[PDB]
Amino acid sequence: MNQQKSLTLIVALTTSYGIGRSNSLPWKLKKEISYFKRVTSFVPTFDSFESMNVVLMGRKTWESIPLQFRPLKGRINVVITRNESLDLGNGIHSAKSLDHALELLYRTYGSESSVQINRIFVIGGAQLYKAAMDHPKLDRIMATIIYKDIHCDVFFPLKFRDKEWSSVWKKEKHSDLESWVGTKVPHGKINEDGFDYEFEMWTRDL
Ligand SMILES: NC(=O)c1ccc[n+]([C@@H]2O[C@H](COP(=O)([O-])OP(=O)(O)OC[C@H]3O[C@@H](n4cnc5c(N)ncnc54)[C@H](OP(=O)(O)O)[C@@H]3O)[C@@H](O)[C@H]2O)c1
Ligand SMILES: Nc1nc(=O)c2nc(CNc3ccc(C(=O)N[C@@H](CCC(=O)O)C(=O)O)cc3)cnc2[nH]1
Repeated sequence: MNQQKSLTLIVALTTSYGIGRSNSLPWKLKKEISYFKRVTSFVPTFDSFESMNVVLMGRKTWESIPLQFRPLKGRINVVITRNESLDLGNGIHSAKSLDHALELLYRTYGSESSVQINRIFVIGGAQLYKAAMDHPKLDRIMATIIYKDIHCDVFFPLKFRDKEWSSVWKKEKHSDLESWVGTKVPHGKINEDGFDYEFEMWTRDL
């Protein structure tokens, strides 16, 4: 009703959990951002017909997206904003919280809609990530680990890859990362512009 479906978080972070610098992400990875795009927009061939995915983001991340690239295409965009100062858009929603956002979609994309909702992704930032991390429906984290201690001023709020969260969060086999993303993806380290990174999938039991 409020939330029927599971939520998925997607992030690119350093080994120190740094995610941004100056209202921007501190690196330029074309193949990396390409991955974000195919994950956040992939719906099965048959479900391909009606279905669109949803990306939920906090106000600042909204602003941090290149003007040329937003709203993020082929996805339903929703910005979480308490203030709701300006909630502009030609078909893009606003919502007071994560729960409010879930209910607006269920309401907007019910049976009286052509286009049905497939998967829901939280794309950040840190404040929205903190809220998702405490949501009873978030069970999966699509993370990109960047093996470089790049200077950041914003951090991922929970050390899910640390020993203290190891009985809760588990890293999945690559084979099931590829099955969930539905495309094959590069295994192990990837080098692009001097940075080494890797794709991972973590899951927790609800
Ligand atoms: N590396 C990555 O994968 C990645 C992914 C996303 C973001 N980032 C980076 O992280 C930074 C953006 O992060 P951020 O923490 O500063 O901001 P954020 O979460 O993007 O936006 C903060 C705004 O979002 C709203 N908000 C967030 N959670 C909310 C909740 N539970 N209830 C109500 N409103 C909520 C509030 O909006 P109002 O002020 O409108 O009320 C708050 O001011 C940028 O540097 C961005 O590049 C990196
Ligand atoms: N894995 C991952 N990498 C990221 O860079 C990332 N970034 C955010 C937040 N910031 C951003 C910034 C820009 C665009 C963006 O323009 N994406 C375009 C592709 C743009 C391009 O081809 O250069 C899109 O269409 O998704 C998305 C999210 C959230 N989760 C992430 N997750």
